[PDB]
Amino acid sequence: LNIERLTTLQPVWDRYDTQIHNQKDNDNEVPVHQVSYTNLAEMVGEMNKLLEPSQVHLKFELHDKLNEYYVKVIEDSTNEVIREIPPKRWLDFYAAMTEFLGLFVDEKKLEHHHHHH
Repeated sequence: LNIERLTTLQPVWDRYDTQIHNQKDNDNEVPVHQVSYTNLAEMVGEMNKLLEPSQVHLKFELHDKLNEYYVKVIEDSTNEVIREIPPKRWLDFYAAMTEFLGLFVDEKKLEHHHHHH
């Protein structure tokens, strides 16, 4: 597909809110990792460089609070946080949007190899 004309994350929210709200007990080779502070930057890094060549200019911010450190999604067009994802749900969001974005991007140039299978 073509991501250069992609502006929306509706299909992502569709999936994400289906998942988060209807949580299951099943393994489908879903990325399961202990989300350490280093792990945030890892997924956030590749996440940004996937959306930059599109209209979906989301600016992901890492902000720590009390015991947690979550990634808040700031929409560049409005300069406000439209979505806040805690680290313990970031893995699902990561997959949710990766399936979506990887349908647009050339599933060869992605070279984002998280070796845990």
